[PDB]
Amino acid sequence: QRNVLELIWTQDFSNIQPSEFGGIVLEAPKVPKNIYYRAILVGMDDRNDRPIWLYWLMPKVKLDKLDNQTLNDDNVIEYKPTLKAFRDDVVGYSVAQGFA
Amino acid sequence: TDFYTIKDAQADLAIAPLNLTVLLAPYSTTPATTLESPTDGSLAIPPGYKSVGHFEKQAGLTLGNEFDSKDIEAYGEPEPIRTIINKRTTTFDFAMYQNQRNVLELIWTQDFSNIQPSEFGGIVLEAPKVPKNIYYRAILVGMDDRNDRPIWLYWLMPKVKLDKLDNQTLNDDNVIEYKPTLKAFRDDVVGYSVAQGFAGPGWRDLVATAGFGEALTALTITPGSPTVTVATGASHTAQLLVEGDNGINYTPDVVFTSSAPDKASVSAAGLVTGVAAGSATITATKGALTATATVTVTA
Amino acid sequence: TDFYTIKDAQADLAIAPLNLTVLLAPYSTTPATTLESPTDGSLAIPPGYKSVGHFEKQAGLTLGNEFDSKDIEAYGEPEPIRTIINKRTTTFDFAMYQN
Amino acid sequence: TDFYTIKDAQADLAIAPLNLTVLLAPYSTTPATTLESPTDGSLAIPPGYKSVGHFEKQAGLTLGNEFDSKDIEAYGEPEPIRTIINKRTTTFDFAMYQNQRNVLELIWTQDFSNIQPSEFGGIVLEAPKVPKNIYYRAILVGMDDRNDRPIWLYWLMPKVKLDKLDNQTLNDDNVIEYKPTLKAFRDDVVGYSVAQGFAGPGWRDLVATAGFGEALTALTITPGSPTVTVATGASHTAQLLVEGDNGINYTPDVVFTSSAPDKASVSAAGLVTGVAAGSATITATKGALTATATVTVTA
Amino acid sequence: TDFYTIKDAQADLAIAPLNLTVLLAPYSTTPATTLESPTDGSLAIPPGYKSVGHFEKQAGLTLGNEFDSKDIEAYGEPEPIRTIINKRTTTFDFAMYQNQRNVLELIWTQDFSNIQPSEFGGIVLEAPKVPKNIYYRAILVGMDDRNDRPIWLYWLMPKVKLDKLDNQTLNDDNVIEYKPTLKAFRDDVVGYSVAQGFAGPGWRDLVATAGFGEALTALTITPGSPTVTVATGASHTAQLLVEGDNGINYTPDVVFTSSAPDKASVSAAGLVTGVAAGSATITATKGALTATATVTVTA
Repeated sequence: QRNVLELIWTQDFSNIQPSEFGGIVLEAPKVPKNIYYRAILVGMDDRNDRPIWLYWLMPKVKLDKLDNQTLNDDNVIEYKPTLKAFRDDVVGYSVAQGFA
Repeated sequence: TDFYTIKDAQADLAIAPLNLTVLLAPYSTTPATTLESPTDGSLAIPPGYKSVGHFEKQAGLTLGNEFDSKDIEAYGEPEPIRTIINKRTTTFDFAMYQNQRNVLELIWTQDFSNIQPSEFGGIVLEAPKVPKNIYYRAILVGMDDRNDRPIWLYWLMPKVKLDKLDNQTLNDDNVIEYKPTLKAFRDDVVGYSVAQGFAGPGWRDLVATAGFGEALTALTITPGSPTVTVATGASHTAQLLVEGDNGINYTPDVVFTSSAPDKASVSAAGLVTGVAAGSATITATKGALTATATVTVTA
Repeated sequence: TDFYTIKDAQADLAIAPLNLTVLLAPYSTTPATTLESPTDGSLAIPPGYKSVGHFEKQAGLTLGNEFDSKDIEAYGEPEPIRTIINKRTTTFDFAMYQN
Repeated sequence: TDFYTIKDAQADLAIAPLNLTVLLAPYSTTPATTLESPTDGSLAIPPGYKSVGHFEKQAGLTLGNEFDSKDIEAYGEPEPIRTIINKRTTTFDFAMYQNQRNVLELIWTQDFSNIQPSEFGGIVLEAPKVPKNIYYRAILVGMDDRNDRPIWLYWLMPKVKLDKLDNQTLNDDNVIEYKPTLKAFRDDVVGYSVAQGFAGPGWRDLVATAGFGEALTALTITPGSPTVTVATGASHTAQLLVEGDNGINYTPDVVFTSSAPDKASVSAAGLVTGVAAGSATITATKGALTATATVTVTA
Repeated sequence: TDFYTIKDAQADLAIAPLNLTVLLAPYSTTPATTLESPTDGSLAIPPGYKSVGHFEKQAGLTLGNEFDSKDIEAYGEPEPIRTIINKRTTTFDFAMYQNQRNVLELIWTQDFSNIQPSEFGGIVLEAPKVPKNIYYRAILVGMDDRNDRPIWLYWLMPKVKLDKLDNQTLNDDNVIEYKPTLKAFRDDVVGYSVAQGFAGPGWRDLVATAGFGEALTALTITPGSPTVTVATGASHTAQLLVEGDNGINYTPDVVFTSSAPDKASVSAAGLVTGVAAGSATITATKGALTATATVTVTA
């Protein structure tokens, strides 16, 4: 999907218009773009129908590195990014852990 | 909101490159801007691109992305405030099986167009005295065929060069394979080093879910009052186009029907042929959406 | 043409080794190209081949053929694009009685 | 609706291969698309397919199907989000009795067409230095004759190769048996590896019950109203053809009767002969269904 | 309290699937939530579910359940502190006999609805190039007829896929048998993979003993005091419906009797008819329990 591909390519693809039959082409930028995102990593543990939601809030995340992709005729294509957290001045922290 | 709704995961967006192929072209060949045929959205390879044939299955094709990064840290901060990606190197490697001329030229960094076979067909390929820096244009196109609606996902690299070559071992039970690594450079004419693209009826189905453009909600049709002729001639047939609100032609996806086949007989592709004078209704439906057109037929 | 004619079965082509013998020769013996006497077509064993005598009936003589092969698999092909058969190993065993 | 009606079991759809036949052809033979003769629906084997003869009874013929697949597993999902099946490997094994050229060629992976018998008929077959990859075309046709109506059920494998060979045990009270396993591969020209087919008058009876096509409801005479001549010639006789609504020719199944045999005498096969000038009604009746056709006989 | 009372065994709760049938539907069919008809409690199969016919008696139908779980082990604790069970894989296998369309489609993993019989009825089922992931809806329903009061015991699997195929041996004294294994997957819409259900008059007798709901203690006639008319019309007859404290409709089980048949004649099903004006007492008695209701018949 578009947000995954935007993260992978460090490019904004909001202006990408599909062709007459749906095809799209996502060129990589001439210079990689330093784009920051906000990340919510939320996990659910279902115990006795009383779930526990444990989450990590990272207000500022950037693509630090991207793992090599191997194309195998028996596996789907996976994109494996590593995202580094930075301290956000507005919220005052880089990573927070919470429960609900 | 429940966890499944928040996740909103789609399995259809997972694309498996069931059949992949690599096409190389000389640097003089005009680069491929897209692999989608303008007339019908089929797979269209530009002339000059030639496939490298079969390659190893277990090795697969590996795409490597390498980031050079620099940490910017401030005097009043303990952690680095920013990071800068100075460059992003793209490479891809695979193990070709066939011993054809373009494969051998890539392996030996030599142009073997002037190599003339001997009287009995034997050829001799000499490695150049100094290795030659040759650039090619690469197309890595893979097909995932699902429900007879294939998705063609491809990588276009307008400028690739042989970076390294893996050691080859001869075994009396294995064919000889050549395993090159090709590094992608930025082409000035096209302005990019690597591009990724999607095409096919499956991708036409999945664009809205993927989030490119806008979701298909209105099924508009070509001008709905076409005049057709019963007698054979220029105006004995008329072609109809079915478009969505997002500027995507859905004619192959929709189903063409005629309420009055006597007046205008409609084909699957969307061609109405005048058979008897009067008026006919042509309906193209897709899921809940539909489009209608009133065709006039004249003797 | 009916099913019987299509099958064209011929029981006379089924051969039962009612009697059997194994003849062993030293490696210096000239190998037997054929067991057919050129003079009259009768059974002719070359000199140097000596029978091992009786062997067990219930055990019989068992022949076994094994293949070792490697399949060259290419991307996108469910079936191998080439099969390299290195050899076909043949063995046979029996239970000799005589000392 | 009771349990018996819900089950709706039909023992007539259970088919027992009372007789079986294995026909092998060289890879250069044109593959068999179908075993049904276009002229009359009888069993027709294409030229080049030669039967292997008798095979062992107790072992029978064993068919084996294996699926290889990889499951893509996503986080939090107990079941795979996508199963990628690569191929369906099909094999069949049987124990041949006859020491024929084709059987010996199959078991020794060698062409013995150049082998010449000696002055007294003796032959010597040598195993090749390296076993050869020889492909064949296989037909596995079985007959189940019920009430003088046969059902031929067959498997067509356009490309079969010797996979493994079972041990041969020589016993002073048994014949030589060759037990090969044959693996089926995909033939690109015909586009399949295995095809299962049915044919025969019994299958013609059982098609609608089996659920292919549509149930027979009425019989229509395609010639309609033919004209014959009392004088001998091309127009002396006419051949009738009857077809159901489902598109099946029921000429062998129907019974041809003539109301006026003096004018147009009808035969069992459906030939009307111009005995005398006039008009005759041929009434072909199959079960409850029937069809009437008028035949005009002129001098 | 002795050992026999403590055991409290009830052989009547042992149900034997004396007959059994497997019904398969395409994945587009609406899944069966239950097999009990709301109108009268009889066996009701939703449309689209087609039975596969006979299958081998000796093989039977085998149901297999497997658990995958991970144990979290803490220092000093011999037993896991938490067992995480990922899923419960359910499979079922059986050896079907009939050579019908849905059976063949299941075994070959291909839709054969487009297959047209030839001129003489012959069909050829070409195997797909790549096996397809085709899901079905399965109902495994068996009947135990016990003193003309049957118990229907069924398994509902809204999503079943072919998992493996057993070897297929052809013997000149046996019919063709297809032995597939079908694995059940969770269906999101219905929210389950396997559901076991019971129904029938015998199960209605056995519910309270089995321990679902509450034991029946008294019978209550819901219509209470109805009014019918001597004249023919809508009010000529009335239908009575008796329930219990547990909420079970015992109308088929009870016996309808009228103290005054001259006024309101009662039938076995529970229909009172206005024969003559007056009052009649309908006394429905089941075992020891009984319920009396007055019916007023007006002119």
